[PDB]
Parts: sequence; structure tokens; C-alpha cells
Amino acid sequence: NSQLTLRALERGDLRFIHNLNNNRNIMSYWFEEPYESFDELEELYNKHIHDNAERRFVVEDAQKNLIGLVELIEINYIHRSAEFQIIIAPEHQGKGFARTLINRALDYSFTILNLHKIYLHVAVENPKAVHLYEECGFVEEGHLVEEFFINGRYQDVKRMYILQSKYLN
Amino acid sequence: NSQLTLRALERGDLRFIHNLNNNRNIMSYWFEEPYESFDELEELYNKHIHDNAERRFVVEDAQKNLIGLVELIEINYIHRSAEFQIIIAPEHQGKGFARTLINRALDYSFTILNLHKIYLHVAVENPKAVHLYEECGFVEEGHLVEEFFINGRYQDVKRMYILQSKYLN
Amino acid sequence: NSQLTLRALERGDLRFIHNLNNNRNIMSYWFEEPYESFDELEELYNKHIHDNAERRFVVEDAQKNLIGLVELIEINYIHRSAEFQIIIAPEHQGKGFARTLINRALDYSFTILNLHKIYLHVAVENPKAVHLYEECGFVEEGHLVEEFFINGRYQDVKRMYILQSKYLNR
Amino acid sequence: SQLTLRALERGDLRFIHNLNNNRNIMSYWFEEPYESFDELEELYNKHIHDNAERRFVVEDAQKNLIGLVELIEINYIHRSAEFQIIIAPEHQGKGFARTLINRALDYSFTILNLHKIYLHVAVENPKAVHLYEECGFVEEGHLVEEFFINGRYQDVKRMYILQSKYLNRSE
Amino acid sequence: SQLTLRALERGDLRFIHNLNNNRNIMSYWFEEPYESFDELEELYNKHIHDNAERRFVVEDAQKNLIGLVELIEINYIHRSAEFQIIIAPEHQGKGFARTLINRALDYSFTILNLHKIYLHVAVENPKAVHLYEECGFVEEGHLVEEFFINGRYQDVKRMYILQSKYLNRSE
Amino acid sequence: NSQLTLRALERGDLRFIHNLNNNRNIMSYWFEEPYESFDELEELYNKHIHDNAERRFVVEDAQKNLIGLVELIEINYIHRSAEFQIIIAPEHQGKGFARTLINRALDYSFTILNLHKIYLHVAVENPKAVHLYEECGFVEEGHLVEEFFINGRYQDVKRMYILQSKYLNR
Amino acid sequence: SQLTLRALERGDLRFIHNLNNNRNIMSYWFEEPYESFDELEELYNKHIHDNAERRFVVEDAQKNLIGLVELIEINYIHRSAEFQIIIAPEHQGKGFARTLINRALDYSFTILNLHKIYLHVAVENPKAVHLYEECGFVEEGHLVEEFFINGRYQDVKRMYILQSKYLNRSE
Amino acid sequence: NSQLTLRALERGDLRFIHNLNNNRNIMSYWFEEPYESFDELEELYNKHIHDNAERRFVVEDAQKNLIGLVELIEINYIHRSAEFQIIIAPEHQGKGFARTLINRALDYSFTILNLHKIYLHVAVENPKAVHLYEECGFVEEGHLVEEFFINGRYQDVKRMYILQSKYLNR
Amino acid sequence: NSQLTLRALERGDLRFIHNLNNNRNIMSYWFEEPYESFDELEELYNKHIHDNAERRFVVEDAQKNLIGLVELIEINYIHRSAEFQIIIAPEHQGKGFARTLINRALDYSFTILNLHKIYLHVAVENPKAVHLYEECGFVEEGHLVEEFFINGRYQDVKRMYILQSKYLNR
Amino acid sequence: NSQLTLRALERGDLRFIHNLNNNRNIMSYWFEEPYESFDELEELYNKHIHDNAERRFVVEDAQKNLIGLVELIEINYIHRSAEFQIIIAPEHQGKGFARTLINRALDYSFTILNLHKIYLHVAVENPKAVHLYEECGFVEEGHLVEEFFINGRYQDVKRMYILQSKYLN
Amino acid sequence: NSQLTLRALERGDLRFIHNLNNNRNIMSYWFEEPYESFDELEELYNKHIHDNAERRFVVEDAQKNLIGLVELIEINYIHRSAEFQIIIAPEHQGKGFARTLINRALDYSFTILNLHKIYLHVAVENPKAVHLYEECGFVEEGHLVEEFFINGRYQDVKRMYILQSKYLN
Amino acid sequence: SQLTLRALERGDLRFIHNLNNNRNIMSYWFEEPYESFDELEELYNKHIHDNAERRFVVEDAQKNLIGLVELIEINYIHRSAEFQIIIAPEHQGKGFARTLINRALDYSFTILNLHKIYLHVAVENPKAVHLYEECGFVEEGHLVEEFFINGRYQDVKRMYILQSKYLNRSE
Ligand SMILES: [Ca+2]
Ligand SMILES: [Ca+2]
Ligand SMILES: [Ca+2]
Ligand SMILES: [Ca+2]
Ligand SMILES: [Ca+2]
Ligand SMILES: [Ca+2]
Ligand SMILES: [Ca+2]
Ligand SMILES: [Ca+2]
Repeated sequence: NSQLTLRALERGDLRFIHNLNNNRNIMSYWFEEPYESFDELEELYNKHIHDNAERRFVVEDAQKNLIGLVELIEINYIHRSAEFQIIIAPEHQGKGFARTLINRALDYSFTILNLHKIYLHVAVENPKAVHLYEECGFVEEGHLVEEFFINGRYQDVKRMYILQSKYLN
Repeated sequence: NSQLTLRALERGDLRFIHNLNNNRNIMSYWFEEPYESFDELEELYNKHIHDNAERRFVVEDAQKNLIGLVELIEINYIHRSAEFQIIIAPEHQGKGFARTLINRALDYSFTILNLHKIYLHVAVENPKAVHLYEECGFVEEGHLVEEFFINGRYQDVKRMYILQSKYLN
Repeated sequence: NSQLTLRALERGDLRFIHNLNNNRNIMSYWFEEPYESFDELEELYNKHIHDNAERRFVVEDAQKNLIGLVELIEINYIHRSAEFQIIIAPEHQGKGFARTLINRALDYSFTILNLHKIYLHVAVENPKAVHLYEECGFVEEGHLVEEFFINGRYQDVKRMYILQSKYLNR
Repeated sequence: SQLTLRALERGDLRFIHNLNNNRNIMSYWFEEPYESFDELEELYNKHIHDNAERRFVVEDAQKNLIGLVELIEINYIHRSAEFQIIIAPEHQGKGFARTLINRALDYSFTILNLHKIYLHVAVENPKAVHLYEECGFVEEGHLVEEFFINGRYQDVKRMYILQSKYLNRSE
Repeated sequence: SQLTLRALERGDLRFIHNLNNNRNIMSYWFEEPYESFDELEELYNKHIHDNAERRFVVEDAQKNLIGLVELIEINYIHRSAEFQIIIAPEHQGKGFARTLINRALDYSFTILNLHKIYLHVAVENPKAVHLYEECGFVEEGHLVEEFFINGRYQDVKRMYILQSKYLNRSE
Repeated sequence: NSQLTLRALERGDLRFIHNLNNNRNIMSYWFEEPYESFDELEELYNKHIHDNAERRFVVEDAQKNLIGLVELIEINYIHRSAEFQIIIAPEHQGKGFARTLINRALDYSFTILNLHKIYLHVAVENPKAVHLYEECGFVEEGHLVEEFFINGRYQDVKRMYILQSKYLNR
Repeated sequence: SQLTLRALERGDLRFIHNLNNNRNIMSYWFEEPYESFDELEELYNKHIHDNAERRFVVEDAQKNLIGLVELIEINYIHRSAEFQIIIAPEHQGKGFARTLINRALDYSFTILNLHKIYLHVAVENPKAVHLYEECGFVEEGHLVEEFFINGRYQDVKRMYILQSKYLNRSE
Repeated sequence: NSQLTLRALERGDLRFIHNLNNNRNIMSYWFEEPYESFDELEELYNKHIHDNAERRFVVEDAQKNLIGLVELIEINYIHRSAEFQIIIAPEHQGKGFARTLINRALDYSFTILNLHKIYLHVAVENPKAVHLYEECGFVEEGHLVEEFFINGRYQDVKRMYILQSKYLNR
Repeated sequence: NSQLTLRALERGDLRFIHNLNNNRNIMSYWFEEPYESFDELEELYNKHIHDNAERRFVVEDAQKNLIGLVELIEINYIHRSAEFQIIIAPEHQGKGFARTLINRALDYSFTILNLHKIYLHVAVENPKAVHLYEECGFVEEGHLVEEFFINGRYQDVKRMYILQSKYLNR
Repeated sequence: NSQLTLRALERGDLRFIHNLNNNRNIMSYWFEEPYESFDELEELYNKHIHDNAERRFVVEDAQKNLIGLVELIEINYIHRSAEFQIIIAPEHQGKGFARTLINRALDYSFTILNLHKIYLHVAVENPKAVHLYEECGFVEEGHLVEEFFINGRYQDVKRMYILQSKYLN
Repeated sequence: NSQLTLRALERGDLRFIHNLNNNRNIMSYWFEEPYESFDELEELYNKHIHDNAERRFVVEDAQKNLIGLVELIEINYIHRSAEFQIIIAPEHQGKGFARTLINRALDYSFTILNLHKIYLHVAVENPKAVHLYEECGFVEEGHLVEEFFINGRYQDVKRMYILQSKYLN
Repeated sequence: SQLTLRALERGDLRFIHNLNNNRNIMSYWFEEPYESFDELEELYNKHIHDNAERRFVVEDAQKNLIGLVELIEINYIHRSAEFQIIIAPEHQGKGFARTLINRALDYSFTILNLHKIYLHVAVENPKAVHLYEECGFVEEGHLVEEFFINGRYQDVKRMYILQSKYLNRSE
């Protein structure tokens, strides 16, 4: 909660990323390229190394156990917005780490990158996640209908946002 | 209204595209690269010629006057969704062409590309456009707060959608 | 047709090809890449110029009017098979060129390329085309269910074939 | 439940190549014929970002390699693909086939969101034809002299199944 | 209103090069010094997709080329850039400068959404310093022997203006 | 062997190939490029890895001793022909592997690759080899005069062939 | 004497392609099959420095294009090549063939210094076989079902002639 | 320290550089490209190896402990100026190395590179650093307003300079 | 000059440059590569377009007649020195342009490029040229023995220099 | 004889070179690559433009008629030697130009390039050429046996040389 | 003498080649590029691996001691000629191996490569080498004057040749 | 005799770089300034086939690295080059300099066949000037404020020697 730190994703963390994907078992993307294998992930990482439109970070504890991933995509440097997500590894879920990770992502987004707005998508069928985000200051701005094909059907997601002025002021 | 046809954007239409951009006077993008000049537009067109994540079309009348542009971006072939917009050239605005263009874009999206969902953004301060889209069967799914910096301030947009099942059935 | 001739597609014929696509108004492919514009067609033609897995030909009359296109795709040089299609330009449809063009494509396929089998797909909802192909010696070997998304719905197609031995013994 | 599906990786190419020499017919990678491990490896590297074919390896709980699930000719507008499954000789006849087929359909219809999957089966392997029918595939073609296999042209059934049948048949 | 700003294009490079030979100091494109039209042209092509510098040409109603608006050192995290304006000798002293400066600020603050714009002006050109002050720029530095210009090191004022001042000063 | 098996040539077999060349001591070729060294062989293998006009295979016994090489070159996928050759390692010559290797090459050529014709060249001055090939079903179709410069003089070779239809009906 | 041989150039490719569509069999350039002028042109550019095949055009005094002389499979150790000649339909039967053949042998044996030239002729064209025999070629093979031509496998004679015969037969 | 030495940055020092970045926890740049990861740092080092517009050096003690980094950027070879910065590793801060490192950077700048002017930026809200630089001979030439977004707000920096003639005459 | 102007060499001036070379009839160099033909000159111009180690300028009169060439080579941006030469077109030799051109080159070198020193080589056997340079403020600093092979023998050259401080204080 | 000048071969002179080759009707080489066609000549010229191992020059009269070619090959800058030849166009043969061309080649070789030795090959069956070279100061240093296959047989050539010290002193 | 075999030069033999060069202490060439270092030799070997204009071979004894080098350069496949040399390592000189090496080079040249003529250069100041070559059937065809700068002065070489018809018949 | 000269190789670059940090002035490779081992290594690879500069390392009988012999600005028409020698600090003052200089002249004049070698020496190092004079070099220039070294512009002697003097002085 204090002992959780954020650091830039590196090539040796791609195994972790790929293990997070196998566990979630939906289609993953790197700069909009779908991938399933570690090999393609590795190559996409190398190919987009200088692209600033997406940024990834790993959260570790004091003993360097890998806790989760913080990802910003669709980063636009004129409108100053990005989409984010966090993924916590299954073994570390439900330990109360989520809030800390979310705060670390906002801190980076609003005190380093100088973004104006961050938004995220949450499955309407995960009301507890929606609630958590609301408790961290995110507000619903959309209920996107049949937005994503997940587990054999089109599902709705809340689009939730928070502004730099709310987070900092 | 019958005499308006849609055709694939070609290299000779980039002048038209660039004239549409100067008139609207906000930042334009090609596969997420911002551009201002015809030269950069031309080079981006050549570079992304085989990329299927965005598709553009020009609407012409019977005498080949250029009426406007139909653009799909963020095309995802797993979720089967895209973002669209239409831009009508200033001299052809207010002639009642908008509805026809919108129908041509939906027709392409849902009878050729086989998309599931199309969505678009409309400035909350253009309620007449919002109404028009509603009349063509689009439904509001989001009111995105301070989404875009336009004319010196952050503005809200409606996110409006329509599904293939509604359009076809 | 007697003076319909077949010739190898060239770069100056791509305009014709692209006009054939706009008229039929379904998604077209070049070596499996979908394309909509002349520019992308041109670039794909240049990129695949040395690829032998698809071969295209243009049919002209004695005054060099462009009648249509003969296309072989999915050419496999071990099993000696290919998929064929034809597109006749709108203005030349229904004039009785189709059978002649089909025979020219079979002739090339079976007397020059030395293929064993040619097959084609025809919309089940175009029974008169199916009949025509049957009259040219093709036989139904499948009725592919919801095979293609065409004009806003999944459509069935007949798969029809003919063998080299049948064509060469007629 | 014991059997899991995972994306093919470069270290699995040996397995793939061993499966090919056992079956002893001409193999293809993105339509290029190959016979050697070295050419397989090169084709794997060259087409790594191509989404028109996707391959997966099925392993048991101890990571024995059971077989291969392959989708080719994937078209994202018609939303169709051709599938096949190859089980390693030592694992044939243990009743793994139906589980592998279900894993391939699940991926095809719940992740890739395809509409139709089809496959080819030798008309001279009626037991395979039957198996596929039991997994919900239906014959849509009997292709005549389609493939030169073992010194003669052979017929294959073309069999298919639709997303709506796989996902909603029980509703 | 007569004066419009448009993105620099390849056909404007002649104009740019003529502006350089008139001013007769060393010119740069993405930090590469150049003296010839040919090198200018090559640098234009090479950096076409670089967003760290942006250039615009100002024309009148009859498309006479009036001048150049240039942003360099554009940083999209700090949201700052360096600006300059060059008016063609024949159009100097016609009162175009303030209009051009407003067009550059408008683009910088209403389209690019930058936070801060700054510029350098020769301390030995007090009338230019005054002009910039009248357009709302404020001195934040007097850089000592910053640039070797015409055979000696000269001082420049660094002047700035913020987005909030430009957009909201009248509110 | 009965347990002679054929497998696709791989990069780790190039040493064997190069040892076969030094032993025969004539100029060797890879896709028509002459080579003498292991290094050039290796580079040519890498360069032509995707070329289907030549195919090579190594024959091994049950304990993976390397017996020889089967090579198809000049493969033409329209006329459906190829030139074949065999090289048996010196230590395995005269043990009665040759006929088995020849049958394995024909089997691959006619049951997998679906070729129509295989032909080979044999030195006219090695009449016992010519006889062997005749006993395996090859027939002389030419006696090529001063065809190859080999060991300091131009030598004649028989060109011998066999057809798919003959092999598959035996 | 009227007829001269000159190296094929890029402007002659149209002629070459017209010769191919007239003969209506599959043509090759460095073993790549081609059917179109565009692919011919690309193959010409790609193999420009390859010495394994050499082509020449025969013209009359007014630069009418008479035909093509082609050497392929040129091997500079065995000192052999395969030859063919194609005369344009309008110039066939004018008695040019023997002159062209002599020009090809002259080049092959007095400039390239080859040892052996051979050619293939359809066994069903006995008059061509005779012509070649009259120019000093000798049958060394009757290749059985060598080429699929016009819907069936056909036999060809392989005919040859040696440098020593061509140069010294009269000595 | 007397035995603090300056040496050219090498690829094996990038780990140190990256550890210095994580500790300071602001956005770092290499030839104007922002980077956060070791991997991107490494790639930018390789890409700009021949670029002379920035030069970097590592300061070590007699036992080769890494003390800090000296960086010159925006080097202009006509006006003969550069921007300098220093980063001292956390464990070596406050030990009285800073002034020695500054003098080593000035020495290199003015006795080897032959620059005319060096300038640097210091946070206005770190007045003790400003004072230190003044004691080393730097003079304030600007107070740049809201120059940098650092830790969630725009901050002012002093721009401080010193000339070759001053340093070489001290 | 009074209306002699200096402008950056461009690609359309290479013909002039090449005509200057044929007239002087010694081996010419571009970034140390010897060249004799227009074509090689053109290719070297394209290849070194971004190289700052040599800079060239053309001198024109008011009607744009081409008078000559000013060349700086071996430009070193640390020691701040360069080698200069001038070539006047034959038809404009002896008209009293030389001194004006020399002053234009020095002006550029010392007021724009901010160099410290310019030096040049002059044939010892052209004492009137040596004198001219001395009158323009250059001083002999060496007499290089058998420095250059020119017209069939090794020739001596004076090396002459002038410093920025001298030029800017005149 | 005074009015004949030497200039560096250029791309527009390749037609002339190729016409000289068709007339001589033996195998020609460019940096050891055999060529027969103008197209291959052109490409070899472009490819070896920066190679200093061979140098070519054209001799023209006052009206820019092309008289012939001066070629140096096998140029070695350590031993300071090269092989030369001259070819005069058929229409200009026998006008007494040969001597002038030879002197221009020696002048270039020994006063510009600073070579030590130049040598050339002359067919033993062209004794008048051999004599001419001897009159220009070349000396026989070899009678190379069956050196070149020319017109259907191996022929002998004289190798003739001259040194810079002889030419200049 | 029977136990000496010839094999194609490989990359692992470049050390040997480079040691032979340091010992002879004159300028060495690879496809006409001068080189002094092992690194440049290695790179030239890689660059010209497919070039057939020069061919090299190593002579080994039964225990694979490296005896020497056989080199053919200037190989012309129309005239069917090449220049050769042999270099024996200092420790193996004067053991009577020279004759065997020369015969192996001729055998390769005339029974495998099918050349017509081989020639070599021998320093006029090494009359014993000249004699040896004469004993192996080579004949003097030239005495090249001041041909090579060696040890600080220009030296003469005999050019010696032998024909395929002499060697084989 | 103990001291031998050999071509610089990639494994000697560490030595070269150590010689540079000891001398503590700006070093160059084919006119590119460098300070790091990594840039040195890259420049070595990039210019490996460039003959305009040549470097050699001098070793003793036990392969201790003594120093470096460098020729730059090598021009093969004028037949000149610039030379320098750097002896490692630990081997200075052992009397190796003259031997190294003779080895450099020997290579320059007996292998490369150059006409003239010249070098630059600090006018403030009169003992080096003397040494070079004793090895037969003659002053041909006193270059004024030629190099900025240790914070000021310094003069250098330019010294030369000709091939004919080195080879024939004793004749
Ligand atoms: Ca992928
Ligand atoms: Ca841009
Ligand atoms: Ca293959
Ligand atoms: Ca420049
Ligand atoms: Ca082809
Ligand atoms: Ca050639
Ligand atoms: Ca070299
Ligand atoms: Ca550098």
C-alpha cells in the first residue's frame, strides 16, 4: 500500500504480461495488433518501442513480486487524454491492492504525463468494480451498448472518467 | 438523393480532403498521425495504403462534384465495430444531403463490411446534428465530458450508436 | 464470338478491373488482401507480380473492347487445382459471350497450365447461372451454407467442378 | 479439463515438424509448401504478424504435447475459417479428439467471433466423418478428386458448423 | 482578416530559402544547419512526420507570400514551444506583424493546446521587443552572449506568453 | 533396408553434403551456383530456402547413420518433371541400399509431389549403374554426347527416365 | 548478310511478348513462368546481370524485327547451353531460319567460346528436325512425354552440335 | 575528491542512468525522445551514437563507484553553447562532490570542446542549489516562468550561465 | 564589384563546377573522393548533401553571370579552422574580382560560421598570387615541400593563414 | 592533332561506347562483368560510378564529333600501374589520330594520375599497331601465348609497356 | 607427396591466410581490395563468398597440418584463363612439397575448372623458383619490367604459363 | 628487433581508447570525433574498407602493447599521408620512439609506396621536435594557433620526410 511501486515495463516482463493474458482468456492487443503468443508479443514490443501512443508499467512489491499491470492506450497529446486499465495477477486479487494501483496510475497520468483526462471501460456485469472506480473519483460518462464480444456474446461497459483538475485540485 | 454515390477515396481526392480540413480548422489525423499539410497527408496516404483499420470514401453527384467524405476509423474486426464521421463540403451543406450520406455510410458498414456496431461523436453544442442522427436511428450511449479541446476550450460530445441488427432488421 | 481473345492482365487494365468491382459492389480481393480503391489495387498488382498462385486474363473482341475478366485463384501446383471466376462488363452481359469465355478459361487451364481440376462458386439464388455452368460441363459437388456475407446477409453458393479428363475428352 | 489450448510458439515447431513427418503428406504455412524444420522456422518468423492463420497446441496437465489446432483461410469479413486438428500418434485413440474440437470451436466462436468453421475429411475415413458429425458438423460438400494423396486423387467431405448452432443450440 | 495562415508545403520552400538569404544568418531545420535550397528540400522530406517543429506561411487574399510562422522545440509534455516570425522584406512595415503574431498564438493555444510560447529577440532591436510586449509577451530572460550574429556575440531577450493569458485575459 | 528412411535435408546435414562433394571430387552446384566450400554451401542453403525448384533429402538407417542424399532439381510444376540424383556415402556403397533409396525417391516424387516424369543422367562409362537403373524400371531416352567436363575430359551420359503411370502400376 | 544479330534491349520486350502470345505456350525468364508484358519487364530488370541466359534479336537492313535467338542454361564449366530460335509469324517461310541459326552458332562458338549447344524440337515437327540436321545438329535423345503442350505430353528430339564441328568441319 | 574522474558514458553505464531516472521520478529524454524504460534508453543510445549534439559522462571515484552523470545537450557548434546538467546518485548527495563535478564539466566544456558558453536550469524552488551554482561562478540570466511541468504543476527555473573567458581567467 | 554576391552552391551549378575543373585540368575532389565526370560529381553532391565538413558557394554578378567558386573544406568545429580555396572562371580572371571574392569568403567564415582561422595553399611558383593573398592580410606559415603532384611533378605550396581576430579588427 | 581533346566519359557517351563494341564484335567488360547490351552497360556504369580501378575518357574534335575512347583498367594505386587501350571509331580510323590519342592517354596517366607504368596488349597478328606503339616509346615485355579467344581461336598478343620516367624524363 | 590434399578454403582458415601474409610482409589483396588485418580479411571473405573470379584452397597433410595456399585470381570464363600462386608456410618450405602443390593446382585448374591457360608471376631475382616452374612444364612468356614495388624498389617478374593441352595431352 | 608492428584489430580498440583517455584531447576516426569505446567500435566497423587511414599496433616479444602508429589523410595520387605515434605512458622514456618511427616509415615507403609523410608536433614540445629531426624529418611549417589544446590555441610544427630521403640517403 506504501510498498507497491510502479516501474516502466521492460522486455523481461513480457512473460508476466503473456501469463496475465492466458489467465483472462480474451483477445489481447499491442498498438492495435491482436496477438496470442509470447513470440508475437515480443516482436510487437520491439517494433513499437519508440511509440508514445501507449505506455505500460508493472507494479511490484518490496520483494519484486509482480502484482499487476498499468496500461495507457489511445494517448492523444493534443486533447491530452488516454484510456487506461489495470490488471492484477490472480494470486494478488482481493488483497486490497486495486486502490493503490489506481492511485499510482492517476499519479503518473496527471503529475508526470500531464494528461487532462483519463477514462476506462468496466463491464456493466461487474458492478463492484464500477463502485470501486466511483470511490476513487471516476464518474460514469457512458453506458456503451454491445460494445465488446466477450465469452460468446456482446456485452455492455460503463465508460468512466476522471479529470486532472479533479485529481490534483 | 438517388444521384449521390459513394466511391473509395483515391490519391486525386486528397486535395478535397485537405480543403475540407482547412475549412474546419481543427487538428486532422491519418491513422493517428496529426497532419496539417497536403504533403504530409499524401505521404501518410501512401504509407497506410494497405491498412484496413481506417477506410474512407467520397460522395459525388451525377456530374462528379465532390459532396463530402465518409470516414470509418478504429475499425476492429473481432468486436466488429467502428467509429464514423461524415463531412459535407461547405458549399453543399444545408441542401438535405446529410441523411443520404449517413444512409450510404450505414449501408457500406452493415451490408459490405459486415460490422456489428457503428458509433460517432457529435458536439453537445450542435443539438440539431444530434437530432438528425437520432432521426436516422442512432441512440445516445454517452455524454463524454471535456473530451476534445476545440476552439480554445474542452467540449463535451454525445457518443451515438447504431447496431447492424437495428439497421438491417 | 470466334474473335473473342484472352490475354494476360496488364497494369493498363486495372482501371477496367476497378470499374468491374464498383459495378458489382461487393468486397474484392487481390491475393487475399481486400481492396476498394484503384490505388490499393495498383499497389497489390505491383507487390504480387511474381506470385503464381493467382493468374488473371482479360477477354477482348476483335476491336479490343474489354468484355470481361477471367481469374484463377488458389492455384495449387501439387493437387493441380484452382478456383475460377468470371466477370463480364455490364454492357456485355446477356450477349452470349459467357460460354465462350468459360471455354477459353478451361482451355488455358487444361491445355497450357496442365491443371487437373477447376472449381467455382455460384450463388444458389442465381439458379440460371448454375444451369449455365451445368450446360458447360460443370457438376455440383457442394452447397456451401452461409458461406459469404453479400449484400447484408450470409448466402449459400454451389461449388461446381470440372476435371481435365472430362474437358479434354468432350 | 486436464487438456489446455495455448498459442503456438517457436519452441513448438519441432513438435509440428514431427507431426508432419509422421503423416507423410505435403505441409503448408501460409500456402508455402515446406518439408524441413529450417523452412518451417523461417516461415513462422516471416508470417508472425499475419492473422489469416492461427495455430494452437494442446497440452495435458504435465505439459505433454497432445496435438495441434490450426485455423487457416481466416477471413474477417465473411467471418469464416478452415480448421484442422492433428493428434500425435502416441495420443490417438485416447478420446482426446472431441475435447480438442470443442476447444477449437470455443476459441473460434467466443474469442475470434467467427460465423462459420469448416473442415475437410477424407471420404475414405468414415469414422472421422462420424466423429465430426457427432460434434455438430454437417456435410455441405463431397469434393471430387480434390487432393492427390498417396498416389491417387481422393474425395473429401467438406463439413461445417455455424456460430449460432455452437453457442445457442442448447437455448 | 485579409491575411490567412496555411501549412507550409514543398512549393513554399523557395520562399523560405529567399527569406534566409535576405536575413543572412545561419538557418536550421530540426537542428541541422543548411544554406542551400537542395539541402532544405531534403531536410523537409526527411522530417515530414516529425511533430517537434511546425511551419506555416501567411498569404494575403491574392496569395502573395507575406511571411513565415515557425514553432520549434515543441514539447508535448511541458506543452511549450519556441516561436518566430519572418516577414518578407517587401512586406515589412505594412503593419502585418501583429496580425501574424495573433495567428500564431491562436494556432498554438486553440489548436495545438500548448501552455507556453516563448521567443528570442535581439536586445539591439528594442522596437521588436516593444511590439512583442504590446502583443502580451513578457520578458523572462536577458540571455548574455547567446548568439554569434554578424561577427560578435549578442544578447537576446527571451519573452513568453501563457495560454491562460491569451485565451482568458478578457474574461 | 526396410528401416531406411528419407527425411528433408536440414542445415545440420550440410557437413555430410559437403563430405559427399569432397569424396566425389567434381564441381557441385546449389540452384545452379557452383560451390566448393562448406561456407558457400551454407550461404546458398540459406539464400534458397524458399525455392521449390530443387528439393533434397537425406537417407538414414535405424541408428541414424547417414547413408546418402536424394536430390530433385530442375523441378517444373507445369510439365511435372524433375531430374533426380543420388549420392551414397563411400562407406555404404555396394551394400545394396541403392535400389531401396531409388524406390524411396520415386515414391516421394510420384505419391506426394505428383510429378509425371523423373529422369537422371548416368555416365555411359559406368555401364553397371546404367544396368541397375534399367532394373529399377528406368529406360534410356538419350545418349548425350560430351555433355559434362568431368576429370579432365568431356564425357557422355545416358539420360534415363521413368513415368508416374509406370511406377504407380508396377 | 542483310540480317544482323544484336543484344536484346528493354525496347524489344514488346516484340518478345508478341512472339509469346502468338506461340501460345508457357514462357519463362530465368525459370520464372510469365504471361504478361509487366512481369516480363520486371524479370528483365531483375536478371540483367545474370549471364546464365543471353538473348538477341535479329533485324534486317530496315530494322524490321525478324526473330529471337535465346541461350539458356549456360554453364561456363561444362561450356554448354540450350538454344532456341523464334521467327515472327510474318517472317516465317522466307528462308531466314538457317541464317539465324548460323548467327547463333557463331556467337556461341566464336565469342562465348562454348563447347556444346543443344536444342529441343517437337518430334511432331519433322521438318524442323530436318532443318537442324542440315545445319549440322545431330540427334542425341528422343525425350519421351517431356513437355505438356496443347493438352497432351509430347516427345522432343534433343539435338546437339560441338564447337570443333562448327569451327573445323571444313579444315 | 581529487580522485573524482570523468569518463565517456558507455553502454554498460545505462543501468546506472536508468536508476538515476527512477530515483528522480520525472520524465527523462534522450535526443529529445522521452523514455521510461531501460530498453528504450538502450535503443536510443544505439540510434544516436554518432550524434554530437549531446555528450554524456559518468563521474567515478578511485574505487569506480558511480557518483553521477554529467550531460551536455543542445550543443551548437556555431554559437558555441550548450546546456548542462548534473545528476548525483542519491547515496552520494550532500557529500561535497557537486562542486568538483561542476568544475570537471566546465573544464571539459571550455578546455577540450572549446565552447563559449554553458547554461543550466535550476528550480527556483531550490534556492540552495541556485546559491551553489552562483558560488561556482554561474550568473542568473533568466527566471523562466512555468517552464516545466514537474510533479503535477508548472514550475519556474532560473537559467544560469557562465562564459569560457570567465572560467579560463579565474 | 559591389554587386558581387555569394550564394550557396546548388545542383544546377554543378555544370559550372565541372567546367571549372576541365579548364584547370588537375584532379578534383569532393569530400576527399577524386572525380573526373559530371555524373560522379552529381552523385557525390547528393551523397554528401548533409555533410557540414565542406561548404561551397558560387559568386555571381548583378546579371547572374557565374564568376567563380568559394570552397571551405576540412572544416573542424572544435579547433574552428578551415581550408579555403577560390576558382575564378577563365573569362573573369584578371578583372579585379579576386580580392572582393576573398573578402566575401572571409566575411562568411568569420561573421557567420564563427571560425577562428582560415588557411589556404598557393603554388610557390605563382608568386603573384602569394603576393595578392599577403595584401589581403594572409601570412605565410609554411612552405610545404613536394606537397602535390601537379602537371607531372611534385610542387611546393605556401600555406597562408589569417585569424578571425585580425579580420574582425582591420 | 591540337584540336583533339580528352574528357571524362559521361552517361550520354554510353551509346558511343556500345556502338564501338558492336563494330568490334568481341566480348566487352565493365569492371570485369561481361556485357552485350546498352541496358546492362548503363546499369554497370551506374553501379561502379565511384570505383577508381577503371577510368574512361572520350576524345572529341573541336566540333564535338566523337573520335574514340581511352580506357585504363586494372589500376593499382600501390604499384602505380594500369592497363590501357584506345579504340578509334571506324569512320575516324586511318586519319593519323592514333598517335595523338596515345599521347593524351600517357599525359593523363603520367601527369595527372601519377602512375609509374602503363602497359597494353596488341594482337601479334597486327604488326603495324605493334610498330606504332614502339614509335610512341612502348617496349615489348611479353608475347603472351594463346592469351585470348578471338574469332574462334586462341591468339597471341604482345604486352607492351612504358614507364613514367621514360615519358616525363 | 601422396598424403598432401587440397580442400576449399573456409572461414576457419583465414587465421592461416593472415599468418602467411604477416610472414611475407607485402601488401595482400582480396578481390582487388588491399587489406592488412584479420578483421578486414574476414569481412572481404564474407562479402565475396559467391564471387567465382577468385578461388582459394588450402593444402593439408594427413594430420591436417596446414602446408600452404593455392590461389587462382583473375579467372575469366570466356578466355578460360587464370593467374595463380602458391604460398608454402615457412616451417614447411624446403621439404620438397612445392612440386606436389603445383601439380594439385594444375589438376584442379585443368580437370575440374576446365581452364585453358594458367599463368603466374615469379620474381626475376628468384631464379631457383623460375627453374622449378620450368621443370613443372611452365614456359616464360614475359619479363615484366618494374612491375611490382617490393621492399622499396620496382622489381621485374617472369610471367610463366602452361596450357591445358600440354598438361593433359 | 624485439618490437613488431601489426595491423590494428578489433581486440586492440580497448588499448586505443585507453591511450585516448590518458592524453585527454579530442580523438577522431575518419574525421568523426569520438569519446567512448562504443562509438570507437562502431566507427571501426563502419570504416573497415576505407583505405584513407591505416593503423598499427606495436608489440614487444611478450605481446605487451607498446603504442600505436597511425596514418591518416592518405592520398594515393599525391602519395602523401599524415602520421602520428602514441606510446603508452608506461612505455614512454624507454627509447622505443625511434624504433617505432622507423617501422612507420618503412611501412609507408616500402609497402604503401608513398612519396611523402608529414606530422604535427607541439611547438611547446621541443624535445619531440628534436627527436623527429634526428629521424630525418624537416620543418616545413610553423602553424599559428592551429589547435585548441588545454584551453588555448597552440602552434605546431609541421614536419616532413620524403621517400627518396628515407630509402636512398645512404646510397
Ligand atoms: Ca497477430
Ligand atoms: Ca505530422
Ligand atoms: Ca518451400
Ligand atoms: Ca547541412
Ligand atoms: Ca510469374
Ligand atoms: Ca552480363
Ligand atoms: Ca582495405
Ligand atoms: Ca561522435
